[PDB]
Amino acid sequence: KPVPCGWERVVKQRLSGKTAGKFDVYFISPQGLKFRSKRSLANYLLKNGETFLKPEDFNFTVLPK
DNA sequence: GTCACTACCGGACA
DNA sequence: GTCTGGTAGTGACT
Repeated sequence: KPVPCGWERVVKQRLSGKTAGKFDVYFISPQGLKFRSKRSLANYLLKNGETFLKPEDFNFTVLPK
């Protein structure tokens, strides 16, 4: 839940230059897409935030041999 | 206006 | 992938 299923969140802290100490946070989607901002992720979620399930996504069988 | 702070995004790197 | 700086937006205010 806190990080949506299959997504990854990265937090990093800058160590040098004028912005030393500032944090950067970005997310990686289940497909490997990297979002460095809430704006860009929000825009993407408009059309691509839905996930769907089919019966074929669930394997009810045990293989032989 | 300044100031402090947040947020987005491009680009340098070899 | 790693790493940040420039720009812009918000809002309180001696």
